[PDB]
Amino acid sequence: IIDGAPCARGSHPWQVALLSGNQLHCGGVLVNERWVLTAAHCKMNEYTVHLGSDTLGDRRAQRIKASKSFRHPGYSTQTHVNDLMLVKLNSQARLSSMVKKVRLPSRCEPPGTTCTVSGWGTTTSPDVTFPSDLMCVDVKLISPQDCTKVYKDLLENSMLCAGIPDSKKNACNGDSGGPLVCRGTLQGLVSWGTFPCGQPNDPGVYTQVCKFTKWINDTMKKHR
Ligand SMILES: COc1ccc(Cl)cc1C[C@@H]1CN/C(=N\N(C)C)CN(CC(=O)Nc2cccc(C(=O)O)c2)C1=O
Ligand SMILES: [Cl-]
Repeated sequence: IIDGAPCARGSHPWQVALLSGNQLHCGGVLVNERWVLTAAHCKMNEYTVHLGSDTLGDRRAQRIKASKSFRHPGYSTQTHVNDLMLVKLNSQARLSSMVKKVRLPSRCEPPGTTCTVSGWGTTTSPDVTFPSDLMCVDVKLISPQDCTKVYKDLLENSMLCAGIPDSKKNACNGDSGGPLVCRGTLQGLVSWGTFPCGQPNDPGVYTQVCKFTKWINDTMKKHR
């Protein structure tokens, strides 16, 4: 997260990180006691999942292994269309004050909407700086018509764009797969943008979650 600030404590209880060892690989969100949603480009053979603390490495955090994960079948490695994946926890998260399910959307929030994206990703770019503390930053949804001016053929109608005009405020390496939430609901998963991070007027791009709820529900149901 570039040009952001520490998340207020205990207010991102649905945020997780996917770790490789004790090293951050991706962000993600808790859908339920069994499942984490995150980006497809985070796929690994095995994951260690951190839940229930704004601070990485916290004594109080839960660490659960996840040995199985399920990418959206329409995911493209070449173009990153359909960049989402469900991650099955090897055991059920203990829900608590610091561990809640995210509110999945029932609606696509429109352009102009104010959102918060959260993550333990680099706070600088290209020179990297990693925070223990979960960082948050507010951006507005940006219309396909506006975002296509910048990115053209790269965009799908299931990708959602967000930023602030003339603003470095954005996500970055480590934030991948993590929550963009707007008006209480999960509206995006951090997918891609430009390098280095935080170039003014290059919006961050997100998997638009409101277009994949059927898949998310069917897949959890199918893999009960
Ligand atoms: C330049 O990066 C941007 C730009 C805009 C957004 Cl919204 C988000 C990012 C973060 C990227 C997103 N996408 C990426 N690949 N795409 C093309 C599928 C790369 N990525 C994964 C990544 O770099 N993870 C990572 C994890 C841990 C350590 C490091 C490291 O560089 O040290 C990197 C993103 O997170
Ligand atoms: Cl898969």
